[PDB]
Amino acid sequence: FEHATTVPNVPGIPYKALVERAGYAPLNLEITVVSSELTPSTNKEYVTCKFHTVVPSPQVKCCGSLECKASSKADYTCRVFGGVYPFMWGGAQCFCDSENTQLSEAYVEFAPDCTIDHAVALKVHTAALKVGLRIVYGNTTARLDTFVNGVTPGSSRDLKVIAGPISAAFSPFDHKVVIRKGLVYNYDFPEYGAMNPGAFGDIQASSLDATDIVARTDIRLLKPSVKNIHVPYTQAVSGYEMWKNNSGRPLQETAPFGCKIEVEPLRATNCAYGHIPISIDIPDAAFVRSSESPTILEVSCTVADCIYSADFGGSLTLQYKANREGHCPVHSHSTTAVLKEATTHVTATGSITLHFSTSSPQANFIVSLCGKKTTCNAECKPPADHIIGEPHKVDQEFQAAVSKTSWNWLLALFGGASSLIVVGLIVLVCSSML
Amino acid sequence: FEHATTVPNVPGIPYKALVERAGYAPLNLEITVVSSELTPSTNKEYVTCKFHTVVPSPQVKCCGSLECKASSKADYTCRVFGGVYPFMWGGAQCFCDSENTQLSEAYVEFAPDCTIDHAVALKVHTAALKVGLRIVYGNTTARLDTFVNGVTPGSSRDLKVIAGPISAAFSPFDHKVVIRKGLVYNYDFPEYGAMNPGAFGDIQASSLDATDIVARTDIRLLKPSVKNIHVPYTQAVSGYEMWKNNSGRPLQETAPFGCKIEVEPLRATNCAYGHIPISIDIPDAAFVRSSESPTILEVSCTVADCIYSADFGGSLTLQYKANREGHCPVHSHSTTAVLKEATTHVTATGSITLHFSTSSPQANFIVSLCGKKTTCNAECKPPADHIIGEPHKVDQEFQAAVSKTSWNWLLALFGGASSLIVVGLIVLVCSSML
Ligand SMILES: *[C@@H]1O[C@H](CO)[C@@H](O)[C@H](O)[C@H]1NC(C)=O
Ligand SMILES: *[C@@H]1O[C@H](CO)[C@@H](O)[C@H](O)[C@H]1NC(C)=O
Ligand SMILES: *[C@@H]1O[C@H](CO)[C@@H](O)[C@H](O)[C@H]1NC(C)=O
Ligand SMILES: *[C@@H]1O[C@H](CO)[C@@H](O)[C@H](O)[C@H]1NC(C)=O
Repeated sequence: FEHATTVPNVPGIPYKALVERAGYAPLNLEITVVSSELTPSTNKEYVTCKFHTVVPSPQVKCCGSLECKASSKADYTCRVFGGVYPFMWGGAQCFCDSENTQLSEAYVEFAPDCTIDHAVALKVHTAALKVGLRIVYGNTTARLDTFVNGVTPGSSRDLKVIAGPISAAFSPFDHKVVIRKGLVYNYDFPEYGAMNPGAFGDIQASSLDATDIVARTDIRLLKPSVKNIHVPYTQAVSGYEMWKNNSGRPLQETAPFGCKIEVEPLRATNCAYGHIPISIDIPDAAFVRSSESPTILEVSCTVADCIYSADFGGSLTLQYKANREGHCPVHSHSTTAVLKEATTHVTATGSITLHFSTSSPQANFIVSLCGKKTTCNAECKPPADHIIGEPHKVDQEFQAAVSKTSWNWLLALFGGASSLIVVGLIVLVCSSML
Repeated sequence: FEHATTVPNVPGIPYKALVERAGYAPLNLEITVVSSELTPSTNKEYVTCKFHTVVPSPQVKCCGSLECKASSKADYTCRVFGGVYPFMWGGAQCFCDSENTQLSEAYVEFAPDCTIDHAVALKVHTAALKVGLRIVYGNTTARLDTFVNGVTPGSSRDLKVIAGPISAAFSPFDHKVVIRKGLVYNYDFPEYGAMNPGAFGDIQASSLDATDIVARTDIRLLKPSVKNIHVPYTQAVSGYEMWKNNSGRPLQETAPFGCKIEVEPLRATNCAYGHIPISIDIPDAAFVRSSESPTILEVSCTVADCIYSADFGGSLTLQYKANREGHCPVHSHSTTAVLKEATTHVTATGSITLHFSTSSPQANFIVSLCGKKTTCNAECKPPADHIIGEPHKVDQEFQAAVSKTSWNWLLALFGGASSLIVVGLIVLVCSSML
């Protein structure tokens, strides 16, 4: 037998269902989303960190003018100064006091402590959720991990589970993200080659140890104003440091739908943003014949102090009478109230209490003790507590959320208005035929 | 100096331009696309090959029965055979001739030659184009590589050029591709875990050496008929070899805009499909003063035997009245005709010749001989050769594709009909005032 149903993406919060077969007994169906993960397909655009702005020794030639050729090093800024008189310790460094040439060289490199402190720029594509499911059908508890794609038959034991395509995906990661020390940022980093100075991506490379290092940080070499040797240079502030100053908050503190963000690999776990269409191929071994199932005669609901809340507020007792011994499932067919229990060992002519939760002010739903569908009615008071530490077990649907007294009052006013309108029109009609 | 232009994406057939400042004279601009490549972002979604379907030794236990536990091996299928009596060399194997048990196991595994004969199933996303550009200005020729995103400063030794966003990338690779032995295919392979027997992807892994191999080939174990110790099994045929049977043609042979597909990395080179906006910053070291540039006083043009074709057919001769020896550029200011040469040596009051190609029967265009403009008129013939081995240097527009003689006849008829209608209406006007 194949049962196709729809489960909310909330972690925990067990989902009830009834499996009714024409040739077998109804079966309790439990579906719990124990965990989920939204893993995007990512690629490494580049990696960046603080630079080193290492400066080589100046090249001095005296009565001779020399030029410097191009180099493949990042930020290869090279300047030529004439008329310099270099002077280290001991004495003047050379001769030709009026005619010299000092060559000053500058090029950036990754800082030595960039193996730890480095930001990797990733491009994020579409993400496919992988859901961890637990099914407690017919005293058989199967734990499985399956992909939400609609084509993958991934399940354990003889059970088979296909999770259909998700109702809607929101992609918490933007198309460009930045990962640093386990922190994820939705930052629009510049592309490879596109390199603003003094901001993020000022120095780039394909890998940390890659020799193809590129940068466009503004290095300006200046003429030495003191009669010594050195390379005076003005440089833009490190854009990695400026980004770390103004990084904002990581995605772990701003992800919608309560997504908990991890890296290696990048993923969003324990999200809740929609409904999974799931098809389950239940084995025939767990199914029990209707002849062996106790066919129950008559039941009735009597509710005791129901409170509509996120908690299991409300305990109703069922008055039943059954032909023989044996257990049978319980289920609430309405999508408004949920029942805590799933199987009771009913015996004969007694009463069993069950705790239930609901959201609507009025509790009209269907209890299916041994499959005996019975409509149950109750009046529930608003909860006294304001904030609760556990999530709601059912979503409002805005048709039963209107209370019975309010429903009756609205239909009373519209019925009275329509009645006076119709009697006005029929007075017009009978005056017209006169 | 920022010059904005829009060059064709076609490799070869170089693009001519004239850059003219207010006061630093005209200068040539020779923009050549020597190479291009589309390198899309891909991720390994699985790898597949033939399976070995290694069958382990049977486990025969007697005077009893045993069951086998499920394993994590790829496509594990195990069965229990009752009432066997094996005969390998030496006679019967054990006691309870009527009560025996044979345990048969079967699982698949990559073939020993899967290191080469393997198909990598990849998901492909949007691609970024990268151009090799040969830019000639003055006497300087520079070769330089630029990404096509409008943001990346592709630079020569001294040049700053930006390749703007492409008109419309066509993406020859679909969302799913398969790479085998250097041949790529646009194949809609099943996802991870979505195995089916007798089709591509029936065995899957993240790598050739990955232990987590999963497969769902239709394998079944059968009861042995002859009383020996073999394991009779029957399995569905390998969908890898079935896919190689009818893979169709690779993308190297079936690709729009006819461009060469390579692997490692997966790229599409020399794809002529559009127009690249180019904003180039010409250095001022080549912008000569207008006074030093030898200007001309009187310019006249003629043309002999214009043949419109992809080849540079047509010789156009200019009579000039220059005042100084030197050289200065030439350019055609029509999108319909393009000149062969860029700069011409000019002495004084002489005659020069140029070659050009056009796609219109009429050649009504503008030659800018060394600063100023001069119009030229012609009537070009269709070429004798039906097929030429080189692409066209210009496109076709509806205004130029109609010949001057045909333009005359068509407007002669249209204007005759229109003026005939207007003269009918004015005869109506003079009759109505009567
Ligand atoms: C299912 O579980 C209940 C509670 O443990 C047990 O008493 C009952 O016999 C079980 N039903 C079957 C059919 O095994
Ligand atoms: C950024 O740096 C400035 C100093 O320039 C400092 O005052 C400030 O706290 C830093 N952080 C933010 C978020 O502005
Ligand atoms: C370019 O070269 C020509 C001849 O090749 C020479 O006469 C001239 O000096 C050069 N002009 C410029 C502007 O570089
Ligand atoms: C497929 O393999 C069969 C052999 O069974 C062969 O006859 C046939 O030509 C192959 N190709 C196609 C397209 O069927």
